[PDB]
This record gives sequence, C-alpha cells and structure tokens, in this order.
Amino acid sequence: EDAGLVAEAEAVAAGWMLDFLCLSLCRAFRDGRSEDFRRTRNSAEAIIHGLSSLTACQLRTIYICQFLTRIAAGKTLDAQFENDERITPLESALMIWGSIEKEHDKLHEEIQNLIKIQAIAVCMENGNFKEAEEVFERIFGMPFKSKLLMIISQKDTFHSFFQHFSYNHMMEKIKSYVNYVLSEKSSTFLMKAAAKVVESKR
Amino acid sequence: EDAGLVAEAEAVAAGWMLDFLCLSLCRAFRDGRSEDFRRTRNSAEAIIHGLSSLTACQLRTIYICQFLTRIAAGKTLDAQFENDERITPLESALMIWGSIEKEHDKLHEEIQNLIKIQAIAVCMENGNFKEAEEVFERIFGMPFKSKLLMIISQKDTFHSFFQHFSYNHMMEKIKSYVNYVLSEKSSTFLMKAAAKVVESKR
Ligand SMILES: NS(=O)(=O)c1ccccc1OC(F)F
Ligand SMILES: NS(=O)(=O)c1ccccc1OC(F)F
Repeated sequence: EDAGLVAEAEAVAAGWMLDFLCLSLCRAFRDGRSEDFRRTRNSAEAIIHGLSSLTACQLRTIYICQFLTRIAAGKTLDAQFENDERITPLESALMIWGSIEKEHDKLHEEIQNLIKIQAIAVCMENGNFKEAEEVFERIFGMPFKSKLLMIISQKDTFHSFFQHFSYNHMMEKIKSYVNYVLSEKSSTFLMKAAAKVVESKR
Repeated sequence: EDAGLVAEAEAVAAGWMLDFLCLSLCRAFRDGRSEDFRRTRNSAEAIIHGLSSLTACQLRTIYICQFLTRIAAGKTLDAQFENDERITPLESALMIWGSIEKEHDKLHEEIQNLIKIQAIAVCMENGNFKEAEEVFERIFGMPFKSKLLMIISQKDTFHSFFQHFSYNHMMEKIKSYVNYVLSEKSSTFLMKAAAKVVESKR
C-alpha cells in the first residue's frame, strides 16, 4: 500500500471539496440562505484546515470565502473576533478585498467604497457611534472626509449619502461579483459530477 | 436555475464526501496518524452537520466514525464529554458498538469484551481507581466479576488478566475490523476518482 499515492489522492480530493464548498458558499450567499451559508462555511473551514499547502488558484478560493464570511457578519456584534482582530468584520473584509489577486475593475472600486461607508453605517445603525468614529478614523486617516465625520457626529444615520452607499447596494454589488465566481467554478469536478448523477436519475 | 436540482447535487456530493472522509479516518486510525485523524474527524463532523437525512448505509458510516473517535480518546481525560455524557469515552464506544447494524461475529464479541476491560484499566493507569469502580459498576451491574472488583480494589494494574485484555489487543482487534471497512469503502466515488488522477499523472 503506497501511503504516498494515498496521501496524494487525499490532497486531490481535498482540492475538489474546497472548490465544491466555495460554489456552495457563493450560492447560499447569493440566495440568502444564512444557515446553509453557516454550515457550508464550517465544512469549507474544516477542509481548508486539513490542507497545509495551497496553489495560487486555491488561495484565491479561500480568500473569497473569507471575504464572504466577514461580509455576512457585518451587522453582527462579534466580540472575540474583535478581541483578536480588534476591527469590525467589514473592515476585515476590506483588507481581504484589497489583498486578493483580482482585477481592480470598476466593480472592485464600487464594492470597496461601499464596504467602507457601510463599516461606519452599521455601527451607527446599532447605536455605537463611538465605534463609528473609531472605524472612520481607522479607514480615513477627499472633501467627503469632513462630511462623513459631520454625519457621524450628528447621528445622521439616514443621510442621503448613506442611501446611495447603502447595505443593499453593497450586497447587490458583492452579489453580482459572486455571480462571476459562481460562473467560473460551476464547472468544477465535484459539482459537475454530482449534477450528472441527478440529471441521469430523472 | 433549478434550486431543487442544485440542492440534490449538493446532497449527492455530501454523501461522496462522507464516504471519502470515513475511508481517510479509518486509514489514519490504522496508521496511527493522530493529527490526521483529528483533522479528518473535524472535516467529517462538519460535513455530517450539513446533512439532515441519512440512509441506512450512511448511518452505519457515521456511527463507525463516532466509534473510532471515542476509542481514540480512550486514555484522554475529557471533562466536557463527561460533563454531558457522564461516562468514559470507551463506555460510549461500547454503546455505539452494541448499537451499530453489524454482524455480532466473534470479533464483535472480542472487541466488546476488550473495550469493557480496558474501560476500567485506562482509569487505573491514570490513577483514578474510584472511577474504575464507577466504570466497573456501570458495565457489570460471570465468576470474573468478583476477580475484577478484587483487581480494582487492590490497584493491581498489571494483573495477568489485563495483559490478555490489553490496550494493544483492543487496538489490534479494532484495527483488523477497520481493515474490513477500509476494503469495503476503498471503491467509493471520491477516492476511486482521486486515485485515478494520481495514477494518470506519473
Ligand atoms: N480561513 S478559511 O479559509 O479556513 C475559511 C473558509 C471559508 C469560510 C471561512 C473561513 O475562515 C473563517 F475564519 F472565516
Ligand atoms: N457524530 S458525527 O457523525 O458528526 C462524527 C463523525 C466523525 C467523527 C466524529 C463525529 O462526532 C463526534 F462527536 F464524535
């Protein structure tokens, strides 16, 4: 029994499971299925934990999943995450977004700006305006910097600016980017083989 | 986009991942690769969490993985497990062993008896003789019952009885049972496809 050939087979299958789970995470994010997103992310996170070396293509996959994970927790009051990260989930997503090997196209910029604004807005929505300032000072260390600080200082959560740079607009733009990832990975081994089984059944 | 066909495909692929991960768990258990066993069990446990309905064949797979999991933690001093279970890991394994849909062949009996004896022995080995009695009273509520209670009372950890019903003998018997499971699942979709990729490479 060649343990090296078996270990190699287990790594091939791990790469197959990673792509399958990224597709599933993207679809659950797109469809708004929170519990399926949560359970799929737990599966992907455990599979990724098994992998010790990743290719350029696999690193992109895990960072997209990390990005979608933080975005989903944008309005959540996570303490431990902030205990270690010390930053808001959206701020973390911004870091990943600006670190992924992706074309900095117009959508990239649009998504980036939305996340930035929403990082502050979400805090205002939950009533933590001090954090909103802390998030503002961390992101914006541009004649809109004095407007944004004025909005935060006046607890103007429903300013027209926040209606143009809204949570729904952030989500729609991220969801359209997800659709390109979904179209790219739709043809991966595990999902392609699985759909052929269901198509051959009925 | 038929969400029902996609959900069905995701369940087919989940069943494929479950069998693949059971094979990997069995091989890591057989080879004595603790960290790979730990990481594979975390992967299988997350995949299983995603599944809400299991077939007779899938229930057998998850119970075999549960069995191997408790056995691996036989000598571990788990508190929370005992906090909820209130029993030793080996005792838990015994329950699963006697509940799995499997032929009660000679090996079954041999494995069962070994686990029983070792459940007490492991406690004696760690110095908890009170628990050994608690484990003894829980399992044995047979002229060897007065011998076993005498062995525990006298802290006779190295009695000839424990050398016939030893940890290594329990492991060897469980490992030979694992080899039948391994031979049965060796032909599952994910592993069979993965090995064909590595064979076609070199
Ligand atoms: N970091 S990772 O690649 O294990 C991963 C993958 C999918 C979802 C979450 C996630 O990490 C988690 F911390 F966000
Ligand atoms: N119960 S389960 O089917 O999710 C499972 C599968 C493999 C290993 C452990 C495990 O449970 C764990 F509690 F032991």
